[PDB]
Amino acid sequence: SMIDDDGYRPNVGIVICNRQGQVMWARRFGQHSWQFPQGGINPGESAEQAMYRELFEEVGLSRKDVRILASTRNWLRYKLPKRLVRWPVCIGQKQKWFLLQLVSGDAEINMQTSSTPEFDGWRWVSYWYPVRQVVSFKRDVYRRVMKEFASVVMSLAA
Ligand SMILES: O=c1ccn([C@@H]2O[C@H](COP(=O)(O)OP(=O)(O)OP(=O)(O)O)[C@@H](O)[C@H]2O)c(=O)[nH]1
Ligand SMILES: O=c1ccn([C@@H]2O[C@H](COP(=O)(O)OP(=O)(O)OP(=O)(O)O)[C@@H](O)[C@H]2O)c(=O)[nH]1
Repeated sequence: SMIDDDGYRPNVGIVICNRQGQVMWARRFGQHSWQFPQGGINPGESAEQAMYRELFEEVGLSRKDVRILASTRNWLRYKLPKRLVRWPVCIGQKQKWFLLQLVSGDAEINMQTSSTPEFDGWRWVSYWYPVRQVVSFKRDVYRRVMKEFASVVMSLAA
């Protein structure tokens, strides 16, 4: 996307859950690190629109395959490690996060459709597992996101 005047790129992140207290966890393409889906917001896109485009392009899913259960209100920001900034200069991302319930079958997910996929593939993990597993500079964002979505996902699991 296009960087704001503080140097942050607008982005959306997706927490997809099932009814078993689990969330969809995906391996970064060609790496050993894992994360939730996230993608940039293009000019002329709302955050919800950008979320559905990421959902289709990197997870293979339709609006019809999910239901939106929650979203974060205002931006959550993280800064890139200084060594990973590339010289507007982008120093990090500002993110809007969505909680989706998967209602179609697991087999509807297709993460291989892009010529350079965001992900190799995915698995179900326990709800809080992402917070300690994501790369360290995203941990503060992930903690706040999972703390905000926790009550909804746990209700589904009861
Ligand atoms: O299916 C898997 C499981 C784990 N991994 C990779 O293995 C790494 C370690 O995997 P884990 O952190 O899940 O388990 P652990 O037994 O090593 O540690 P504890 O939490 O139980 O103390 C993870 O951080 C991930 O990079 C995979 O790539 N795929
Ligand atoms: O687990 C991780 C995640 C990210 N990184 C490193 O941090 C950099 C920024 O990682 P980001 O997740 O902020 O963005 P991205 O480059 O993967 O792509 P977009 O969401 O912007 O479309 C990545 O390019 C990678 O080098 C890691 O080393 N490990």
